[PDB]
Amino acid sequence: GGDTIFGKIIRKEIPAKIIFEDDRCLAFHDISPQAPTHFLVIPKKHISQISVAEDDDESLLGHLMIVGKKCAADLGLNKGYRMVVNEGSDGGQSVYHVNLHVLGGRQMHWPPG
Amino acid sequence: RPGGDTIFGKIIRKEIPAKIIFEDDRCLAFHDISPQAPTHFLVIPKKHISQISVAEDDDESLLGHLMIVGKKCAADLGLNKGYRMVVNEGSDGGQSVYHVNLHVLGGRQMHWPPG
Ligand SMILES: [Cl-]
Ligand SMILES: [Cl-]
Repeated sequence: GGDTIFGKIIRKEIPAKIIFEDDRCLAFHDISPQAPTHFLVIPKKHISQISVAEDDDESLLGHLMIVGKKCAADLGLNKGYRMVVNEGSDGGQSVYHVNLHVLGGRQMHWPPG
Repeated sequence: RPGGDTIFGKIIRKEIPAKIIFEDDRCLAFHDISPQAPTHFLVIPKKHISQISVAEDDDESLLGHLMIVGKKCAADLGLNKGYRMVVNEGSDGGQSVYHVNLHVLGGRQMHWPPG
C-alpha cells in the first residue's frame, strides 16, 4: 500500500512480526523498538502523512487507535502506554506512510521528545 | 454532567477559562498551560472518555476526528515544518488528566524516542 518500506510490509514482500491485520490496517512490531513493547499500526490506504489526511479518513484514523489499544491490551500493557503520530521534519517522521506508534512496558517520560 | 468531572469537563462547560483554538459539537482544541514545545495544544472530545484503553468501538469516528482537528489546527497555527501528536494512557503513559486528550507539539525539532 504505497511507495515506502511500509508498503512492502503490507504486500508481504519483506518480513515483519505481524500482530494484527484486517481489511484496512496492519499492526506489527517496530524493527527499532524504543520500549520493551513498541509496535506500529498503519492503514493499508497509502496516506503519506497525517497533514494530508482527508475528512473522509476520520473513521479509518480512529480505527488505527482502536486497533492500537486492543493490541496493547493483548500484549499485556496493563500499566499504560503512549501513542504517537509524527508529522514531517520537526515531528521526526521516519517513513512517509501514516503510522501510529504504540510504546509501553516502561515508564514513558515528559516531554515526549 | 456534559463533559465529565475533570478539569477538562469544566473547560468544556466554560467554568474554567482556556485559550481555545477550535470548537465544534464533538471536540475542543485549546493551548496547554505547561507547554513542552513552542506550540503545544490539546484536542479533547466533548464526550467524556476516561482514557483510550476504555474507548468503545463506536468511538472510532470521534477519535479520528480528534486527529483531523489536530492536523487542521496545526496548519492554522503555522506548524509547516511538522509536529508530533501524542496520546498518553495510564501511569506508564504519563497520563495527567483522565479525559482522553490528544497533544499536538511543534515549533521545534522533536527528538526520538518520544519520551
Ligand atoms: Cl514515523
Ligand atoms: Cl495526558
